[PDB]
Amino acid sequence: WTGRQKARGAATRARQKQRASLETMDKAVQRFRLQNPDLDSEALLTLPLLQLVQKLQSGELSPEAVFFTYLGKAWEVNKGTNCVTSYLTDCETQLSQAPRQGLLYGVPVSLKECFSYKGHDSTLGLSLNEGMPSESDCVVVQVLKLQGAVPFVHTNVPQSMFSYDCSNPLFGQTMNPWKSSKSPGGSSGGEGALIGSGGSPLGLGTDIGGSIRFPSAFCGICGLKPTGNRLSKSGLKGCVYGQTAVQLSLGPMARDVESLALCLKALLCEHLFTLDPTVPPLPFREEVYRSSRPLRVGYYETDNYTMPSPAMRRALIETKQRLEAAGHTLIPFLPNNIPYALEVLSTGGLFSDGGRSFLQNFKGDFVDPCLGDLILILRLPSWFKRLLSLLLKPLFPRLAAFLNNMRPRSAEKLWKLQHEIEMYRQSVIAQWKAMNLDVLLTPMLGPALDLNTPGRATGAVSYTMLYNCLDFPAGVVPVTTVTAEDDAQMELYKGYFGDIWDIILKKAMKNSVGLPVAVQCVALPWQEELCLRFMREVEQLMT
Amino acid sequence: GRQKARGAATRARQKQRASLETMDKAVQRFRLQNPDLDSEALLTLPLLQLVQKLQSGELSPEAVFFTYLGKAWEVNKGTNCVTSYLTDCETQLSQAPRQGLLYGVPVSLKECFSYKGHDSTLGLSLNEGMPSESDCVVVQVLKLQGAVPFVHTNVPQSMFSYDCSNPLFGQTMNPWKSSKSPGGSSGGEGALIGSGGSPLGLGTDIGGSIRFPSAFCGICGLKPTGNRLSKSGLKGCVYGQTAVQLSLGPMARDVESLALCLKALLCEHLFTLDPTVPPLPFREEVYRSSRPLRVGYYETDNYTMPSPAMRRALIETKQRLEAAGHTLIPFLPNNIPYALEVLSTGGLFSDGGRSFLQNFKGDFVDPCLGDLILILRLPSWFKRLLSLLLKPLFPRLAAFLNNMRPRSAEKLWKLQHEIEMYRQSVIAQWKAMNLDVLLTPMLGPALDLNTPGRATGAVSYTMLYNCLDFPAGVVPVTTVTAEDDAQMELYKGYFGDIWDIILKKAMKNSVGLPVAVQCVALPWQEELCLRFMREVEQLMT
Ligand SMILES: *C(=O)N1CCC(Cc2cccc(Oc3ccc(C(F)(F)F)cn3)c2)CC1
Ligand SMILES: *C(=O)N1CCC(Cc2cccc(Oc3ccc(C(F)(F)F)cn3)c2)CC1
Ligand SMILES: [Cl-]
Ligand code: NA
Ligand code: NA
Ligand code: NA
Repeated sequence: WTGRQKARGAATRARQKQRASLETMDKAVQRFRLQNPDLDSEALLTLPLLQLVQKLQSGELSPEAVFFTYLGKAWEVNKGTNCVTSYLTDCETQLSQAPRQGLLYGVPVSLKECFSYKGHDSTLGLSLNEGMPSESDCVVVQVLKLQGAVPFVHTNVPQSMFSYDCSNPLFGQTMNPWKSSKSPGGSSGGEGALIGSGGSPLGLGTDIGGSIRFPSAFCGICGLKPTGNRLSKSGLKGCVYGQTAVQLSLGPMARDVESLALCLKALLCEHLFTLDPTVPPLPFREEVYRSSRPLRVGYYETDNYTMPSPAMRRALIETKQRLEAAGHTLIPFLPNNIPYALEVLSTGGLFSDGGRSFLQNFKGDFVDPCLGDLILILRLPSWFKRLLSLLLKPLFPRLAAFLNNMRPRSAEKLWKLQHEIEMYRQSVIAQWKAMNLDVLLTPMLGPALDLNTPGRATGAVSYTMLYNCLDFPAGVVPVTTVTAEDDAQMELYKGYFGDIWDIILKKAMKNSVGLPVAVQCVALPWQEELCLRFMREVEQLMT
Repeated sequence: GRQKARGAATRARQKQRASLETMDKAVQRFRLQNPDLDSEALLTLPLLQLVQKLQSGELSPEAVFFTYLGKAWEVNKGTNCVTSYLTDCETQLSQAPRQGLLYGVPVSLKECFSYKGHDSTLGLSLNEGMPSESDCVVVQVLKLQGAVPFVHTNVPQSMFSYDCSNPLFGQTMNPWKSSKSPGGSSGGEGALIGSGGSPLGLGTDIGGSIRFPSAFCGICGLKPTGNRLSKSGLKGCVYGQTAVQLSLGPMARDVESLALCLKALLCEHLFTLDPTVPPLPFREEVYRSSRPLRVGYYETDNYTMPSPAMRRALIETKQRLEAAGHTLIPFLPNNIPYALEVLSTGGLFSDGGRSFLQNFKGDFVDPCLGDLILILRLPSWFKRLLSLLLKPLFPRLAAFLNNMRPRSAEKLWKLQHEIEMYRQSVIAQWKAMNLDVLLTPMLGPALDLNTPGRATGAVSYTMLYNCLDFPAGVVPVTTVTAEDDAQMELYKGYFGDIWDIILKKAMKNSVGLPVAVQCVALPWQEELCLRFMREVEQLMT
């Protein structure tokens, strides 16, 4: 498996598809703009989604108008960002079908590429998934459609969706719309760049280690990673199936938190619960989302794993003080044994099989630089990860731990690990209740890392991963931008470890003046309405 | 060395003896102060009327409690279903929140439901002298909901037989016939509730362990969707096996009681105490619906040949449902063999049984387990070899052996994904045929008293829905007539291997014993399921 002819073929074919898609969308927007030269696009594109939806519903704006305008903006912003991989087949026929009663009637929505769509590849940037169009829409696509929405594009993801950058050898590299040298985050990076530049009012990403939250934060939009099984993962393309220790979660990304709520409200209905009975039929509880009661807000300023950027620290402290000023009680709170949850529970849950199932997707394929040495490392034999870990342990403990916990195990040892994760979850919940929290405020990784560094700043996944591991709903909302003061203070940054993960992060978070910085909001499992209520408060008080 | 096991067996027996003495003394002290109390009238009150009268004040908690305690102690003489009397349930009696939906209701608990200060031995020696530090979550909510958990009921050793004997507390018997099994692993509950000793109990079910005892002892029980209720604080012997979900649920004399129990358990108390449970309240309107149902049905799973009594019970409830204006659709989940032999066995024994076998180190192995322990203990290469030797001759046994071997995490992921897809397969099937609900045979009548551990194939009617993680309930609908029992002679199974041979024999001499039918709905559809169970109940009772 060292021949690349197939991979090269797939790369050419994918590029011609994306070039063709982009042409197609160009022709359509020109045809439209000719017929509608008086349309005020800028007014329409800057409409918050709630107001867009109401005008759609009132009939004040036709779907054609909002669609081809957004399509227009998507094509335009894509020139600078390369976030659109495909234009979704007969979304224009869907445009004129969109159920008029649908809660998202006439709303264009962007999809991360793994959200399978009839007649389209979900390549994941992998060559073996090229030329394999899905035979039907995934469940959440079906409901979006049923609920009046118009999925219109597939947005780029990093190869295999297992980097928090966003390049792949098929469609290339997606860029942060705020600064071309920066990453848009990932794996939902296409979404981040698109929505964060005004090209889509609402998109859907996925998140198993922070992949909704990284791009949302890096690109200065909001996003929510619900409880794993709050929404249906049916029809989603991934590259490892049956790993249940760390739940893959999917969720909404959007310009305001109201949009996230609307999207959940829309998705959580009889259509979804019918199409996928394995999802618990938990309707969106608006009264909880709309509550304006005080909150007991747990907070931490650092997780003692990934030292926060000065920007993050300030962002956290500032939203803390504003929340306090708004009459909420802020309690110092840090989930126990984060190192354990990250180094053994998370890494071991994600790589229970040494990474072998994951590695299968790369046979014959190029490995994108933004994955870093991940593939090289997973490919190392079990005994050598062991040996290396023990040699590294006295010197570089985080790396030792990482190597040591990504080895193959028996089903017997997997059961043991899942049980530790199960109890770990219950340990943090006890902590939570003992402290009587409603909700939890935390740092979000930020600002945007430089453009090939996420795959080498491996430790920085800590702020988000922890809640994948706990399967707590966690969302992210921008609250500030990097001041020069914050940027200069990066020179005084030396992480908690001084290993190359810290060194690469240190470098990667420099030259970031003006970029958005976010804060993370966490609630207990099944409490996405509560979580959004908190996010809405944060958003309000910082915006 | 078995001296520890013998010690534990002595100590447990002392504790059970002492518990029983304690309960006797209390009932006597009560009866003296209440000689005029009509016990019989009280004991035969259905649970809904019991609760009303508790709530109205017409019956005091003391009255219903000590009466039921009395009946429990009495029926336990003939059945050996009570393991322990629960610490200051009497102090709990006088605390019971007056508002609680189960105010003053005595509740029996399978021994694995942890209770402060009590062993949850599971019949295992290593779990003796290990009192739980606190009540498990569903116990906490029962209590918060006004209920009064009063006893721990026996389970088979390790809870992995559908009989009910263990070397600590011995063997529990079917209250209808002492030579028959009460079912298991929730066999204590079956015996106790099925003889009148408890109005409402809780069991668990990973392979049919709520539904076996319920059906064998002629009561009703529900195994909801795995994560509909909190498993927090439950004692088991394998942790972190997530392929086949452990489910817990209610057992009781009528289906209304199962609904009341869910309604009571599914509330802010539970969702707070265990946020990992989806906060899905009990939807009454769905339970109470009296609209027609499209009812999928099958008479046989082509795996375990039904007893004549099962077939009759199934066909009769079918015809009654049709007469009641429900449409009955022939429907059999695809690839049951697959689901049982590879998915279920592999999910339950992903590790070759090694985690599970850890619990027996040093301990006696109860006969009602059969050769399970001996078999799991076989090396992986030999399970393989024996499998391909047996394959041409006894294919079920081959399949069983072949699928209970250790695997990599890698292969576990694969299996898990095959379970996910199989689940989706049966759901699409179900939806294709537009079913509201599914009617199924349930194993019955009760097997002879050491045969469940050797009739391993008969787990098929229940196991299937543990694998699918569908809510599945069982309701008693008839009793074995002399006709049924005689036709048992002409019974040969679908295979004629020793599992059919043992089952044929085990199900003989069963005249008058209750036979049940199984009601299944889609995931999270407990209240629909119950709605169907109520219909069945209604039309056969
Ligand atoms: C989106 O959800 N994702 C998933 C997470 C990847 C980033 C990533 C790559 C490789 C391994 C892991 O898991 C991991 C990394 C570090 C640690 C540490 F904290 F160091 F212990 C634990 N687990 C994540 C981006 C795309
Ligand atoms: C209560 O829930 N339980 C769990 C199940 C046991 C019975 C039992 C013992 C040993 C193995 C299995 O699993 C099994 C057996 C047979 C088959 C077959 F049908 F043959 F494919 C599949 N799985 C169950 C009782 C108490
Ligand atoms: Cl769930
Ligand atoms: Na460390
Ligand atoms: Na380690
Ligand atoms: Na077979």
